[PDB]
Amino acid sequence: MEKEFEQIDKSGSWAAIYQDIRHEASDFPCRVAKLPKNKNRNRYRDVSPFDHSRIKLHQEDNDYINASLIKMEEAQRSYILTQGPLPNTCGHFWEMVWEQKSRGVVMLNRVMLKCAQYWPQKEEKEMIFEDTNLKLTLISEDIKSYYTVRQLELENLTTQETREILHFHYTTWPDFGVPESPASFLNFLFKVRESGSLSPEHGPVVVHSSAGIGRSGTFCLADTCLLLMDKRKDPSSVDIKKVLLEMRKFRMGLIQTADQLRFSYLAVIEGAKFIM
Repeated sequence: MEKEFEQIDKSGSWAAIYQDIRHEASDFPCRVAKLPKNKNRNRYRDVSPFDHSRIKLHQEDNDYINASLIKMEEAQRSYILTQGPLPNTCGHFWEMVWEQKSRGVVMLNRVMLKCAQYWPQKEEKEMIFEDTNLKLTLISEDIKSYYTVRQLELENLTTQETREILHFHYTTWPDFGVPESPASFLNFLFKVRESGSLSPEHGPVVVHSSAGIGRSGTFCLADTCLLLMDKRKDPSSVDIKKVLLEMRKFRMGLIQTADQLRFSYLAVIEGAKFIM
């Protein structure tokens, strides 16, 4: 399957292959995302959850967040892909994490102005979201060369229940851009895996980036292809293009560039050297 990459790379036809996928992509209504009232709940006019797959906040007021549940049946893995929270939607965001029983949050964009800072910078400075009634405290953070992992405590003030959330932040990935190498990213991925944040025991991990489509789509596409190869009887059968289009049924626009598409291949290619 490496060869297929070799065929596109040598052809230098990557832009075309990305366009094929785009044409072949799903389309579904986005009636709620487009509601006049939800206008400021979306970071981008051009990026919206399909109505069928959108996550619903369970609190009475309004049930809308710009998030999509991606369900991959064969791989038995689920992802929530969402836009980087707006200053108004932080409360909503944390509510979705509580309600969906998520143990992990994967962030693939730098704060630089792509996304609000929705988590506590200091332990001493915990956050309260009065709209959704959630208190968030930063327990601990470990900073590394390529990424940061933080341990947070999200407490539902209503129920006085507590949950430990692990925050995984890839800090070296530029917007609309690709990391210099797949291994740094793959290492990031296994760290996320190792933590169990992707276990079926827990709710679907929340993955986000600025738009919640390109960087995030790469992370999810990569993990799934690699999962499939492990699970499957013949690993050679796994087709990235097939996998990407299945995900795009759940959320529009996953993987935004030809450059991202090439990277997913490289990452998946390098990733399965490891698994194998």
